Amino acid sequence: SFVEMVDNLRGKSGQGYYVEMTVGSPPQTLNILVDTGSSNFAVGAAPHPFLHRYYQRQLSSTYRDLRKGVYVPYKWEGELGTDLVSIPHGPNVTVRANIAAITESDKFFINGSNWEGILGLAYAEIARPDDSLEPFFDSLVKQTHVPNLFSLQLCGAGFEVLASVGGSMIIGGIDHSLYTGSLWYTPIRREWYYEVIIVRVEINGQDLKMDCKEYNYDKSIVDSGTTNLRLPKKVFEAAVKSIKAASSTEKFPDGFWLGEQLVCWQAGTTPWNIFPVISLYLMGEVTNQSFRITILPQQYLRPVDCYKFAISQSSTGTVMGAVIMEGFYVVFDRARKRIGFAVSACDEFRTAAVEGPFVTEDCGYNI
Ligand SMILES: COc1ccc([C@]2(c3cccc(-c4cccnc4)c3)N=C(N)N(C)C2=O)cc1C
Repeated sequence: SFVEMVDNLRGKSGQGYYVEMTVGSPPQTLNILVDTGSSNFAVGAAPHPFLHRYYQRQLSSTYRDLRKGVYVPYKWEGELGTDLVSIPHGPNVTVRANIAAITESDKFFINGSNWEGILGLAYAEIARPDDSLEPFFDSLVKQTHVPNLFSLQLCGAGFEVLASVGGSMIIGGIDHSLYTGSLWYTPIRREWYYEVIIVRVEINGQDLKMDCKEYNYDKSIVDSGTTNLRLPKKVFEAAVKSIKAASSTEKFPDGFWLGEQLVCWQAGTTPWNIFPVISLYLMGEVTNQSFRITILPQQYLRPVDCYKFAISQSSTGTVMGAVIMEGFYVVFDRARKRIGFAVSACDEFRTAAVEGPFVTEDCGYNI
């Protein structure tokens, strides 16, 4: 049942959400980043200064060598093999999955994140070294009776060390206790990343009035493995302009808007009401319909009372990252090629919202 998967996610603000997994026999316990923005099960498999433990293939009786390497510059590299994998607070199953045993890496692992690997939940098209390497979830679905869908409730922190965050990854279904109101769905435009289409953007109800192709230039994706809302240059600039104006009563250093520095108010004085809400309208399942997800400053200002601006520029399209997902229960409905959003169960004047339908075309940035 899904209840045993509730709160199966932990993390530190800004360092991703991880789920406990085991690999090999006997089970080796590891914390693994839940990442909808990639498609490899890649796990630290050799000593590293940021790793307090790692996957030891030699300790595993069930390890099988694929005698093939993988090199991922962007870096990390490893050796492909398969082994038995389980998620202790997930489905009660064990699957033989591809594992990229990371033997060397540079600026991949995060100091103090408390995770030792990544669970790439996106599609084979973007698996490394190529689409022949079946992703974990594909293996899980093919080998078990787990429904071809998962959902994420990322809860963030809320009110010396980075704030601890929590959440739930529900594998194989939708846990109604994790959300309120209606689930609205936007199509997965193509199965590689979880690519979606944004058709309109508003800041405090004010339309940015851009050609919608701009919102999806050159793609828009939903990525738990990204902290911020990342926006294409033109959209980021229009958004920041609008947010600045909305919060004009209080002026901040441009270093804050650039996501560099933190703004501080002493405990409990943060003027949330000065910052605007942001509404992303996503293409509906029905051609000329859309719906909006509305996020509060409590989502896009992330605690480090000090905060960093969690909206940042992208040259690879829109990325609806953790701070966006944190307002919502997000359903990755792979079976029906669609992604659902609803208000998550996790101030007194505003609330994150999911609302539709709203009236409209050709917003996709073809490829
Ligand atoms: C197959 O190779 C992969 C796999 C995953 C990733 C990353 C990744 C890698 C390491 C750490 C994080 C990370 C850091 C902080 C917060 N939250 C995720 C993300 N996951 C995504 N979504 N992103 C955009 C990435 O950079 C990168 C590469 C190159």
